[PDB]
Amino acid sequence: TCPFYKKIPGTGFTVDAFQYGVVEGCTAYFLTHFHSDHYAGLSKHFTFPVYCSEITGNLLKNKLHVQEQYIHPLPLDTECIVNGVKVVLLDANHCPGAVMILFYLPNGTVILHTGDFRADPSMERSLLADQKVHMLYLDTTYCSPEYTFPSQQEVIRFAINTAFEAVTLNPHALVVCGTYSIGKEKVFLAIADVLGSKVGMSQEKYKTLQCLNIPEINSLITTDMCSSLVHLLPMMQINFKGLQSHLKKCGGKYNQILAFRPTGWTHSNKFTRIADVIPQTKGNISIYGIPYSEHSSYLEMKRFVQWLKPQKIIPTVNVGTWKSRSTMEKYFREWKLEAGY
Ligand code: NI
Repeated sequence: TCPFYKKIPGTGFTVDAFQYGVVEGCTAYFLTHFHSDHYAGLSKHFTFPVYCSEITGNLLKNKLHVQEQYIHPLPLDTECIVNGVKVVLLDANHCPGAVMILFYLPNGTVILHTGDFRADPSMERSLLADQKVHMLYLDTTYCSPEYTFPSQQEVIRFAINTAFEAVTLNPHALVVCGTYSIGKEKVFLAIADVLGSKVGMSQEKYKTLQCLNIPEINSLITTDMCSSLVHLLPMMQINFKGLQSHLKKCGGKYNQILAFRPTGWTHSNKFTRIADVIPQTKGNISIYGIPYSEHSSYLEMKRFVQWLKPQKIIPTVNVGTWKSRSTMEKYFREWKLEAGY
């Protein structure tokens, strides 16, 4: 049964709730972004409206094969009427096509649902700057002060450096980047840019990338592995036995891999900086973990919430245990007492 934190009061609307069957009263099923936890359930056999971004809609039509009529894409940053409820979609700074949704209820309540987001100061000069938000449905993935991690630009720096170093030192080395969903495309696009290359990938990943409205994408990516020296592989496969396997396939064309595992937080964020990173090493394969996050750090989240001064906060992540719920409420209370709202 659909949880209350996936329903919007005073509407027939639900958010990311595609895995329960029909939800009684639901005129509309919103989908914030194309990640399997949020979309779990959709297929070609949906015949209710889905409202989402254009990019999420391309993925619905081409990867899940939903029929064009039931995908209502909406532009971003545009006031839109949806069953005589005003809504706006705003960029979530998550993966491609990820949005937050502003709901303007008839009764005068305003609700923001963040979907998955990496909070940023550029959001403080968006359409949110214009009016009061009473209820916040909040991505609480890293709501604890241990969760720090670097900026995405800092990390793309490290990467462009490691890669360009090694390739210039050994011109027969391959760069590999791990992936398992959309997100984090900047890692591989940035490295390939510095190496004078396209990125090579499976047919299925090529298909996924061609749905994202990336400008100039035909010049950036290829399914011809042979012709490329930045390759993408499944994240499952980014290990020694699996990278050995792959290093064979390339047919004596490279004598060293240098891999990157963009990950979220790990416990080695607590004791090691990004400039002082190392990889595991079993022979000529060298696997880097680099903490490129598409969720808010604790500080980033804190700042956004203290700016917004919502009257009420509804967590959407880590809500499955009483201990996590309780810990989260305590931080929300501190933030409110500090900030005077
Ligand atoms: Ni996500």
